[PDB]
Amino acid sequence: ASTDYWQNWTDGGGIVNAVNGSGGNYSVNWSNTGNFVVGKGWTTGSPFRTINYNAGVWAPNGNGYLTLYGWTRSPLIEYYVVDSWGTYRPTGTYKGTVKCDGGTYDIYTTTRYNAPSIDGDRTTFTQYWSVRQSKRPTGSNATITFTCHVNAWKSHGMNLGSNWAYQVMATEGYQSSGSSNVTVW
Repeated sequence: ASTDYWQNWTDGGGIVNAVNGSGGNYSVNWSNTGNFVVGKGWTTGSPFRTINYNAGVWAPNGNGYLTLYGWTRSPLIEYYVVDSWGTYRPTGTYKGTVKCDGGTYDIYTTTRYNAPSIDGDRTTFTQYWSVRQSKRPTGSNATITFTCHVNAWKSHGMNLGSNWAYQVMATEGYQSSGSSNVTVW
């Protein structure tokens, strides 16, 4: 499918060279950054979406996530389906596991306090995570069946909000350097 949303947010730290490529392709070269999130996807997320991507380059030199990323409002929730990472595997309060698209994912919840949200300014909000137990190999055509994650999250009392915001296949980094090149459809 054609992506219609370009996400390019940085807290201003370091260098984040994000390139909005043709179609669903984007690339990012980053160095000594604060926190940033770059990715392509859809303006309005859906619990029924099947996301396809191929990360031709996944080269983080530190803390970075290759992840499906999105938000819902009412309530405010930042969610993640992490397929690969750099030096740090994100974790939180363990809820259980789910097998989706050939991989096994741990389900976690965490809370952010006085942190920047989608609306701007800062607030306290919950984060939902599905984190692969081992890094998914990159360079191949991968699929993330979001319904598989949404249903598993629901079984653990992790219900998404009623107002859907953007949904993208992103590269997120935190105080690190690296490069990525991803195509989304």
